[PDB]
Amino acid sequence: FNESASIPTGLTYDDVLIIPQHSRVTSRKEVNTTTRLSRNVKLSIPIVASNMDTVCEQRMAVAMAREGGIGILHRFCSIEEQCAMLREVKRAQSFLIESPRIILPHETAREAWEGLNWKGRVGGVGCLLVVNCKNERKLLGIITRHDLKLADESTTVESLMTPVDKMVVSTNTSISLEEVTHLMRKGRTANVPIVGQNGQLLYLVTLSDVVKLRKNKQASLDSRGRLLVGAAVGVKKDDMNRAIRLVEAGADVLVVDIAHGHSDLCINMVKRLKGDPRTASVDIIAGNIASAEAAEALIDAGADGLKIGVGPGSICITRLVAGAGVPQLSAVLACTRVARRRGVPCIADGGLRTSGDISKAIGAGADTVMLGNMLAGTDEAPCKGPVGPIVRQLVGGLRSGMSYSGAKSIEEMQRRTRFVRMTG
Amino acid sequence: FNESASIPTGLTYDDVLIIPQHSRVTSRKEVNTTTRLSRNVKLSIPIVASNMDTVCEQRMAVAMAREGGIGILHRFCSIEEQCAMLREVKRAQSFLIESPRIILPHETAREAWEGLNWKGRVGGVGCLLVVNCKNERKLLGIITRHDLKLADESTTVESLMTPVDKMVVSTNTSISLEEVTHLMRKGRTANVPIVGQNGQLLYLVTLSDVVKLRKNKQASLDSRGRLLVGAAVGVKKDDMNRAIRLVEAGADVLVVDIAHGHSDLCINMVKRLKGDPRTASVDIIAGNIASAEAAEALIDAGADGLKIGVGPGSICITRLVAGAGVPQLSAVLACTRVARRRGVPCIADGGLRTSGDISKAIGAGADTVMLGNMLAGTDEAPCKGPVGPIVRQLVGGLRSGMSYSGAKSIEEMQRRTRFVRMTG
Amino acid sequence: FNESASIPTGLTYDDVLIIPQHSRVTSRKEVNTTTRLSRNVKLSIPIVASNMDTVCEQRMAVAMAREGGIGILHRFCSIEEQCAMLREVKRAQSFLIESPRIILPHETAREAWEGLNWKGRVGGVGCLLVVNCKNERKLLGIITRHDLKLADESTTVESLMTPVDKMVVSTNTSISLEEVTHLMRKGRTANVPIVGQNGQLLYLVTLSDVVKLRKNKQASLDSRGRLLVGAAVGVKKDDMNRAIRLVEAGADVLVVDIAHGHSDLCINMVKRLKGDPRTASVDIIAGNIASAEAAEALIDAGADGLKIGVGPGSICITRLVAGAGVPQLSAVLACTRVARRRGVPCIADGGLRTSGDISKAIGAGADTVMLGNMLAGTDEAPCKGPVGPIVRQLVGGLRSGMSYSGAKSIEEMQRRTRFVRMTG
Amino acid sequence: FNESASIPTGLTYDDVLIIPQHSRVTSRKEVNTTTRLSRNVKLSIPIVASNMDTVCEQRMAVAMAREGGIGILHRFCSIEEQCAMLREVKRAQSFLIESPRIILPHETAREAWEGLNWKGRVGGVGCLLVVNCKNERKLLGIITRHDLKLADESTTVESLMTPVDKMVVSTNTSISLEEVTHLMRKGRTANVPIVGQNGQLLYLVTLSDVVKLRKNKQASLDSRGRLLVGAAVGVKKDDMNRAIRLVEAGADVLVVDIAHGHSDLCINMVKRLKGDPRTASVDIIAGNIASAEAAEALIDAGADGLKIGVGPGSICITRLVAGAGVPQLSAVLACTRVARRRGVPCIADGGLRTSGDISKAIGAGADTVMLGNMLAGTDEAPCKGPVGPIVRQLVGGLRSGMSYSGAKSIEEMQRRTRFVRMTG
Repeated sequence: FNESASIPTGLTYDDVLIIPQHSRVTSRKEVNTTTRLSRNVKLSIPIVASNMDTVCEQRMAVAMAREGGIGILHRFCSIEEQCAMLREVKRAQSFLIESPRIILPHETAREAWEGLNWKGRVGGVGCLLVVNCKNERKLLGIITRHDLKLADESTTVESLMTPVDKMVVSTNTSISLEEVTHLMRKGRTANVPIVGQNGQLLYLVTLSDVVKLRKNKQASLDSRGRLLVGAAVGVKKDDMNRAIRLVEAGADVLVVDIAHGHSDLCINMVKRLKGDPRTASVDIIAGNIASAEAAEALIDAGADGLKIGVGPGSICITRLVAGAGVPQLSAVLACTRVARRRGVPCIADGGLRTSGDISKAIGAGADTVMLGNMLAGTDEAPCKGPVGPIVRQLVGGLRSGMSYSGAKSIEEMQRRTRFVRMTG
Repeated sequence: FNESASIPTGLTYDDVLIIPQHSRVTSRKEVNTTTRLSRNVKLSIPIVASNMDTVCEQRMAVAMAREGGIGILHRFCSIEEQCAMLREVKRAQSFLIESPRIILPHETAREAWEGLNWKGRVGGVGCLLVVNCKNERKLLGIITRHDLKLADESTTVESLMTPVDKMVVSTNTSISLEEVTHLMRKGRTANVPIVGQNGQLLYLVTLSDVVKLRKNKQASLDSRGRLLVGAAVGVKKDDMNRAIRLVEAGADVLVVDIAHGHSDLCINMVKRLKGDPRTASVDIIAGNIASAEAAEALIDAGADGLKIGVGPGSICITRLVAGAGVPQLSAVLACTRVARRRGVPCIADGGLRTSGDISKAIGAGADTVMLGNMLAGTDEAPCKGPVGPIVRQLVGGLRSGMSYSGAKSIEEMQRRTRFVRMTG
Repeated sequence: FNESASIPTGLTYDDVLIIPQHSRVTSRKEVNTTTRLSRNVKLSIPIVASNMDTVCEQRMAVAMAREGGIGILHRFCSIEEQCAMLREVKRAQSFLIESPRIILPHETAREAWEGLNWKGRVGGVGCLLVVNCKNERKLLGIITRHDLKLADESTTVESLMTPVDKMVVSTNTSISLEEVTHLMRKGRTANVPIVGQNGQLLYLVTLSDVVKLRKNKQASLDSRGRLLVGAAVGVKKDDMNRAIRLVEAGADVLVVDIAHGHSDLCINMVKRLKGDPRTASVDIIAGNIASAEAAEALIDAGADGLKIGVGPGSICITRLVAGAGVPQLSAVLACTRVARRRGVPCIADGGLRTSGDISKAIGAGADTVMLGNMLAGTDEAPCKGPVGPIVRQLVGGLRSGMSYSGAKSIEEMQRRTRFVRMTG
Repeated sequence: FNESASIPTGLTYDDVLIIPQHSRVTSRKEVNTTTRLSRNVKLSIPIVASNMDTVCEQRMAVAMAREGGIGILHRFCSIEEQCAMLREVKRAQSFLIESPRIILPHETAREAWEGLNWKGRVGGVGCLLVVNCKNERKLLGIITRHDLKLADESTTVESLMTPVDKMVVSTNTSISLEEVTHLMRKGRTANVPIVGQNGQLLYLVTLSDVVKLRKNKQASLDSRGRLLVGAAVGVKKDDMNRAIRLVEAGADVLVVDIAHGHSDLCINMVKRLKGDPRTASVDIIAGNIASAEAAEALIDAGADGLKIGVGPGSICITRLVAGAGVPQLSAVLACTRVARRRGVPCIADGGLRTSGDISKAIGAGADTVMLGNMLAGTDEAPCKGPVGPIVRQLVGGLRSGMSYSGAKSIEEMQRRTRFVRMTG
């Protein structure tokens, strides 16, 4: 029986509890949860919506970013479809709206309503800019839902619009948030177009965006004020074309995601994505892995972040079909030991059932957790309600776990936490 | 065994089916469902929300009226509370808003937000009129949520408001719906105050109301454009004071509602309510009753409508505690026979589980049905969702039942329907 | 199929509802529920606890009487046992206590406690009278629990008792309730012994009894102030001896109770009980029966009350084993028609599941209902709680049913009620 | 309560049993079940598969016909789709195959396999005829699956086919079943093409069809040897175009099927279908109806068969939503009384749960039953197994019911059956 006695033992979240430490924390608000998703992407909260076709599409990715997390768009769809979700997420908010929706003065109120309910943004857009033609885009005026509420379906846009000479316009393509705020206050307006030397429409700044930029300072934003979003790719020859079109559609990170990340296909994919200027301009996250040697390999291939989890859940296809997997706490412990020394953030992916588990994942070295089941069947997933409050409570649980380790930040949580193992 | 053989048999909804008749109906939209609630109150759809503390308070009464039905506010609360719900329902929409919410120019943006979220209307109000003082109410300007979105909590209302000289005002206290519509179109504004000879604020007309008055032509409205609502009273000495305060708060009908309406207390209450000018200005509905002689008595007492149903449900307190009741179809058949001859509408109250039952209730002579259980636990009741779509489907079922009797109107449904009795 | 078509149909309680009548009742308290149990026994409420070994022994019989009803002691026990329960019920309260518990001055505090917890009364007795000897019973003093609370188990009763010269005594063997009340008020005492010309103890009047006689004016009392109780006998040769010992133990009525009362054994038993002076001094109730001819026979045999019900419940031994029975409403209708004309009260026995059923039983002509299941498993039955509140709610239901028939009394309920028959 | 007492009572199948009659039947096989579907369509067994999108498409319609019944193709699909199912059913078997599948000699074995698995027939076709070109169709040879079993995907059809000079051919376009049988026996062949004066392919006769025509003499066949099938239409303007395309695709009857057949829309549709030569060449069946007057109306409109059943099932949309319907036994009794006198067959549609119910339907006057639920979830419906054995047992039950009425035929079953009504 010696061969059996020498098999090591792996621990999942349910095997351990965080041991209560000395805590100097004197206020719940002193606990900071900002963290890294990959070498070059910070997040206010360490929550990632899983790239599952039951969890993360446009609406989920928008909500996560607004909470200060991020979502990874899944790849079980056509390249065109996956880029379309991406474009919509990027369209959700901005500072300078590139290519704002326009309409022509001799179109009807019916066509205006259709323009305002554009499918390029969930919920449509708040106004249409009336310009002379699609070629030149000389700004003549503006039309909102308010301008249509008493019109007959056939009335001209020109009859109804606010003319440009009664609008507040700017030619400052570098206008600051304080500047356009002042413009909106002085002019009592809610839309400021940016036009060029000859009155041609270049951008739109909306009061709706200015308000978001002043309030939810937690949102995950790219440099243009748009919501952060990531997207997954496979490793097949065609996934490279998918990656390129995703980066061009606006992806902020790429996630190489196959069930068995400690494979030559996965490493070579990482090398490929990093070695092409069309894709090396965003961080490359790779997985899934469960061992230190795997973590070594992917890091050495160039990965900017690792996704941890092979057969993490107690009943999952990987365990029942192939018989493979690693209990997730051991896997997070083994992988982050290697990755910490290399400065590579780790996503703990799978097997998390409660906010208490998130605290253990971080305590065991992860920088973010990825959530599938806990977020499926929320409103924004493709019954549980809206995902925002679930996420906020999860972060609340984590903060509470952090205080039990006496940690005021994610690094401290990783350095300070001590586990104790249960049985029955 | 002869004494048992001579007991008559009563039928409930589940004993019968509507027999399919010859139908000339060539379109679902040819079926008209307008009906009478009482001698002087018409309704577009024959649905009444029951005066139960689990069903009908402000939100339910508002929704029913908007669907074209009505709700009866229950009396299991203080007179002040019941009038407060009434006032709020009346505040939900109007044509001329009497006593519109005001604010003073040296108040703060924080006080403006509080004014805009007034508890006198569910959802607050859409604007505040800035006037010189509460005494004189000289109109200086207007302030909306839009005007506050970039203000600091301590900024003056005067700094933020649209001044009156930039507003559209009217002195026409008799302005028509077409008139103020034109004012709103020409001026691109969404609020038109009505002021007096010296600029004192008298009324407010809002674009929000004008739009409702043009669209949902089905709503149950009093002469001022407000939503129709009724309220219940008991028969005790104090219920007369309740009735008077309810009429003065705006009730459109009073419902005398006790479990045993064929009683001297109930008749005398009806005589009392009709014999006092403070209450005889609205229709008096009375119940509950289940026999022809009872219907006779209440009509003779002066009732403008009868509410039918004593022990209507298969398992209800009345049957289990007292052992009394009448199967509801027989009760509707007996009572409406008497009432039809007298021109007195009948509410079939209780025992309705499906839209099919509503069709039988009407088929058996009722002019309206009252719904408790089917409407409890909707959003607007104090999980099923919003009540609007449930009501719309119920009316859909009724229209379908009407077509099976080949009826294009409620009268025809009552005159044409024939029943067949089931068993096992 | 003609032979089947001619079988008559019988109705149980669940086939009918009381039809709501015109009610002049202007207050719940105007409804009087007093009724007759037998020709010579009135009751404040028409509730009888069934003579079942799971329902009615001493504690149940006491509670029913205190509520204003009565219990029938069951006969499934030895004559000695059944008389013992009877004696205890009679011992529960009185005006003049015959043979009050005594003790001798040289007995110990331990023996006093044992005397005070006499098993002849549930709860023991409130005091012991200290007399000179069992033969003469010359009153020397009184001892209560209060007098023992600081005594050692071996202290003499004489050391602890209140001596007679400090007591309030009376020689008035005909003392009235107002008289002894005055004695108790002037003397601040709670026990007044009645002694004879030579100081020999004859009776005891206790403040506890005086208080009951002033408060619960609803209790069912015999002429001596004791609780009313009845007892059941069979029809075998030995049941005559049981009847005689029961009457002598204090029974106020005898109930001849066999499953098939329309039998020669039952009639002859009634003739026997009525024809013997040892038993003809209390009313003779007989049953069980379900037909008019049976009611005729027993009345003609001399019965002072009939107990109605043969196979009354839907699942009972009589129906499943023998296949016999009558639906209980028909049985009550048939039997009381005969009995009303003869002035013989009827107990509706069995098949009652709710207070609504009690109202139907009375409505169908019964003068009392007998309850088994509804009272079993109450505290006073040999989990539901105490029987008092269950009984009070049952009477409440009946009063409510009475108001639906517009009846202010039991006779009116019987004369006025009208039924309607249900189906599905 | 008089108005309730006068409502008539309707019976469903579960209210009655067939009364056993004197039976002279001396063998199960003496019971003949042939019947009429409509004035001009006979069936060997009275079973019709309901025109429900869960029951009857191509496979169901084929199986029913082979059992000797018929299926009605449902209309919840596009005209093109409904005709496509029709064409396939007609393609299932034939005597002379019109337009048999061909192939050209220089096509490949791969293209032959694709031809043999044509989607125009469930299961494909048994051979391809090799002809010179699509224009002329000069027969050069024949190719079957057997001819391909050792070929490489690129081998020429010409290399593999049996050449025409080794085939058995006929020029007899009127060849009888005995004639072509003899040809197949003498020539040991399984396919006999019919060619014209110049060797052009006109028809194909297959051994597979000859065998079916000799064995299952019960099948429902049109004059060409194809399986009988019917199709449903609505009453909207476009259903006339659907009817015309269905007749042209080969429909043997049309079924006008709306929930409320006693309507002007339905009558006018019947008049329309009968008054157009494009549709008056097949029988017009109409429904659904439940009254004698309705039966009168449709017959008078010209209907060749009535479909009986409005709200036939205990829990169906019609009863729960509209509250309408007729217990199905009464409805069959009322309608067939009228229709018998006019020679118009009746389909009892709905509410049948067991083969015993089928016997009652026939006993009550129906000529056929329509089955939905009992046939859904069989293999041939779009788990219960194959529909053939279920149908055969149903017919077995009916034959047994027929023997209990002592009937040797459907007419006798209708004339002889007597019902008895149950209760609990």
